[PDB]
Amino acid sequence: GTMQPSFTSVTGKGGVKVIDGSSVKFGRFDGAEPHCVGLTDLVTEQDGSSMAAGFMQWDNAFFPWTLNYDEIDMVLEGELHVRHEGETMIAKAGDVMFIPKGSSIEFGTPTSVRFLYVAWPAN
Amino acid sequence: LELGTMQPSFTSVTGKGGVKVIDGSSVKFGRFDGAEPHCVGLTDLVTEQDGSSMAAGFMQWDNAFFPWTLNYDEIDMVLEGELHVRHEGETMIAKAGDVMFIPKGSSIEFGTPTSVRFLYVAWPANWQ
Repeated sequence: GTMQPSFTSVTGKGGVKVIDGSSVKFGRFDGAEPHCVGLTDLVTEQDGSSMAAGFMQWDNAFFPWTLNYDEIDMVLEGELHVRHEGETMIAKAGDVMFIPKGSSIEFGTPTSVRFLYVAWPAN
Repeated sequence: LELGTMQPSFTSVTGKGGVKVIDGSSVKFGRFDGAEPHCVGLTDLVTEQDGSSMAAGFMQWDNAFFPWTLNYDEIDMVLEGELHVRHEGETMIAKAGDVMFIPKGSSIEFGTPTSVRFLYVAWPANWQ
């Protein structure tokens, strides 16, 4: 159906932002079409952050991507499979993954996944 | 153990191309010296030595508040319990599943009234 990215948040007087993770609604990530892959950007350069952060969430899909920036991923639910130079790396719920700038990869999950990504630069 | 040995440790796998995966269940915490006299757990997992522009790791502790000044931007992902950050007098609470952004330069109080386990991701990676 309709997938508009949204989230509720609180920002303190000095700029500390807290995002309510339960409130996150996913937009479709166009770069993964024909698959329906969820992505919502939560922290951006508009917050004064050097790093971009957001959530991704999808079921049963793999898609190619080239990262022009470093990325750290934190798996909240399910499992994230990442394919790079032939090898598949798997991060299950509670695991942390680092993907280096310039990596041409396959992002995917054969089951389902929810994760936080943190990228540098924000641009 | 809070009055015992706290050696930071973690298991990981790294692919031929530099993609690294850390087994979160294997993380054992060191004491964060910057939180003393409180016993606060911290283990760095991703560092400039991995070729990373960002530093990342886990922190975990029970019932304790301590002061800290950040010379880096920090994104925090609360995995268990609750994180309370006080900045400019105001307390911000991030529960399990929530994300927090703390701007570079901020002098804060880090704490939890109960317990907390969370991931931090910091830029620059070489802030210390």
